[PDB]
Amino acid sequence: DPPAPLPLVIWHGMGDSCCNPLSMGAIKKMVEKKIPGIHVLSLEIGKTLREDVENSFFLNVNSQVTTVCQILAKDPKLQQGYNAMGFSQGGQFLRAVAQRCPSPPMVNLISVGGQHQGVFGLPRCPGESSHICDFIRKTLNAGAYNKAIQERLVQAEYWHDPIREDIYRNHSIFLADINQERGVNESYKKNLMALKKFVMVKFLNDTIVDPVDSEWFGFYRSGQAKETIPLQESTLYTQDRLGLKAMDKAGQLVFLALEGDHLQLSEEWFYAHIIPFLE
Ligand SMILES: *[C@H]1O[C@H](CO)[C@@H](O[C@@H]2O[C@H](CO)[C@@H](O)[C@H](O)[C@H]2NC(C)=O)[C@H](O)[C@H]1NC(C)=O
Ligand SMILES: *[C@H]1O[C@H](CO)[C@@H](O)[C@H](O)[C@H]1NC(C)=O
Ligand SMILES: *[C@H]1O[C@H](CO)[C@@H](O)[C@H](O)[C@H]1NC(C)=O
Repeated sequence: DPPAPLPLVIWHGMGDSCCNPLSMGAIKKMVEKKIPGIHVLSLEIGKTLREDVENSFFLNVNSQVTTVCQILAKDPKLQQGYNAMGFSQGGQFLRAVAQRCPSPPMVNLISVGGQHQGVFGLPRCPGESSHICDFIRKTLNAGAYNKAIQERLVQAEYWHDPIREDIYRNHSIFLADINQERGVNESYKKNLMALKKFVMVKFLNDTIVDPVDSEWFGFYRSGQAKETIPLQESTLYTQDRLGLKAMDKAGQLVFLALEGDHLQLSEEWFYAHIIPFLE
């Protein structure tokens, strides 16, 4: 029957598209090889690869989501449930879909290098040993939350300032929302717990995502930008505002980690660790 082959929904990262033979096109190919007959839907946000790639930089994420929710709803092969896999920012995005639109029901969710607590630093510009790097990021929180900037810059929508965190909570239009920052969204929690498995992949030697901990839902300790604490030690988990504590107890959260920089993995590893979560 069609059950066994649960469809897979893919969402590419920043700067990439749905159908590039080298990256997303190659993933879709591998999956199909090991799981004969599987329906794979690789999201394309926009009518052209042209606007797909740019919308990943310049299109309101809250809009991208409702739009994706609409696509999934008109695909008949997904009404009995589907699995989902997001690369880089696509991780948080698919997570947003899970909390915002429970129908069709997402089943397992694989986050490949996603930033679930956002970011606070620029790619390969560690603020520990550079006045410039540290300067810049700290001199952006001053604007990243302007309504005009938030509604036009995708990256700004998941920029998370640990220092002046009060402004991040009250002004971020995406991350703050799906992370229950303003107030606990009851459906959000119920919808996230409805997932069966939430796999979080983390690239140990990552130099693009600052902090790397964000890949496992961790982040810098409040008030500063030097040290970081894990998910288990954050209030989001302490008060279980999202249901991650209940999921963790029930074995719904899986944490994988490997060596390499951002989105750097081999076929071997993929076939070994990810394939099992799709079939
Ligand atoms: C590549 O980098 C990663 C992370 O930067 C290394 O993994 C661990 O990183 C932590 C923190 O830097 C160290 O305390 C551990 O000792 C590292 N693991 C081990 C076993 O050494 C990883 O080791 C680095 N290896 C490569 C590919 O250069
Ligand atoms: C954000 O909104 C809250 C609402 O309770 C308000 O108390 C707080 O002062 C605001 N934070 C800032 C500094 O924007
Ligand atoms: C989730 O929380 C409740 C539903 O139980 C509702 O007040 C809130 O608007 C929901 N969030 C959204 C916008 O889906």
